[PDB]
Amino acid sequence: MKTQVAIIGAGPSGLLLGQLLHKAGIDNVILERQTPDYVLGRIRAGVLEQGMVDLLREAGVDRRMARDGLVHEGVEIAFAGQRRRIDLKRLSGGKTVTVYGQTEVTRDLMEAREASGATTVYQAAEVRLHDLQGERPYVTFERDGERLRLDCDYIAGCDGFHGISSQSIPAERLKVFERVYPFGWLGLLADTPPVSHELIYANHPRGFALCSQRSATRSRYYVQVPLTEKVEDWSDERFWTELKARLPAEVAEKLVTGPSLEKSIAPLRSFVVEPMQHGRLFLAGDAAHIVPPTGAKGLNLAASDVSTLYRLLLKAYREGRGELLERYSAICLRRIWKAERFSWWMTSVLHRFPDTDAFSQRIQQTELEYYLGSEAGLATIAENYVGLPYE
Ligand SMILES: Cc1cc2nc3c(=O)[nH]c(=O)nc-3n(C[C@H](O)[C@H](O)[C@H](O)COP(=O)(O)OP(=O)(O)OC[C@H]3O[C@@H](n4cnc5c(N)ncnc54)[C@H](O)[C@@H]3O)c2cc1C
Repeated sequence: MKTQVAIIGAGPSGLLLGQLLHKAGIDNVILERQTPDYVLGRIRAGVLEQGMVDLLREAGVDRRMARDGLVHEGVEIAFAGQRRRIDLKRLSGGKTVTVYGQTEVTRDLMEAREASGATTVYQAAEVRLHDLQGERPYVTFERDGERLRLDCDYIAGCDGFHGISSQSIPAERLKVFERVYPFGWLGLLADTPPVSHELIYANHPRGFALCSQRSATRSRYYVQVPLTEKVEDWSDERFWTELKARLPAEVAEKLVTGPSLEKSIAPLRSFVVEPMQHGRLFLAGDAAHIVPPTGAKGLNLAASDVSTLYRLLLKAYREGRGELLERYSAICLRRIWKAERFSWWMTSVLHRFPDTDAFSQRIQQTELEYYLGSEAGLATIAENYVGLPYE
């Protein structure tokens, strides 16, 4: 087996990169450890930046999104008995965000790929990368007990947070930046109409709550919980009661509840690795960095990493300008750090932290009061939320 670009992982990063490359005539093979079904079971993201939307259109997979996607022009933040709407369109200069689930985006990409006939190997076990610094790197894996070898020119590590790619860069070459938060998000997906046309982020004394959606008849809700919690200790009944407790009364009373389709706990963390490449290997998406969900940037950062990698591979293959690939990490890290700073800020002003003194509580409240009450303050939230420009 030989291909031009080997891609590890068939989550949205690998699929999006594989689609863009296939359409430009660059052959690629995607290797995925799990089954299509398993990948399709991950709920995750709900909010997309315009840059991700345009990239899906460029990859030719935007029909259903254009049809089913909900374009949002504002978001709301509730705190201390107040509800403040941030007009994203006005304050960002016409930009907006699109609500379309990650499950959907993935489904759409998996379909486009199957129809194009590009190679995809699910259940590829024991993936190992070799000769990363040579001119001929290769990937080895096993399918049906047989160990196959895949020869290629470049390898894109799009295997997420628990992937094998990042582990393949010499530890003495990497710089890891990390921060773990003392809480997670308990999410509940229900077949009910959302309580609001726009999202509502809520800072409440009992802890954070978020009212999101997937469509007009499908909702996604979250509440902040301690890392010590087990999803089995949270019945649907218990979740709805807690959620109602953390929302403004007028919002809590319009809430249509119902049984859950999905329920899980996602712990929060920030994680950056530098550089994002080694020899013929380039990391993308969660494989290289993690942001807490508060700012809705994870999938959106994978999109810009992929857009950057794709464009640099085009130059190398099409224009014989392979030296440009050395700039991969520099370009990506600039956008990554700004998104990390925003996700960190959002997380710190909206959540309840354990062991927090009186001065800090007061400062947290004042941050919200200032930023939501100043025209310049609102613009900083909005321009960051819709997403900063791609380089
Ligand atoms: C609760 C929550 C809410 C979120 N909300 C948002 C949102 O609203 N907006 C937003 O932008 N982001 C959000 N995100 C983040 C977003 O879900 C992720 O950043 C995105 O899933 C990452 O895409 P990826 O392709 O890099 O990785 P993944 O989705 O993790 O896929 C990586 C793939 O690699 C495969 N793999 C793993 N190891 C191997 C191996 N050894 N060999 C082969 N394959 C392997 C995996 O099975 C997986 O299929 C949210 C995340 C969560 C958890």
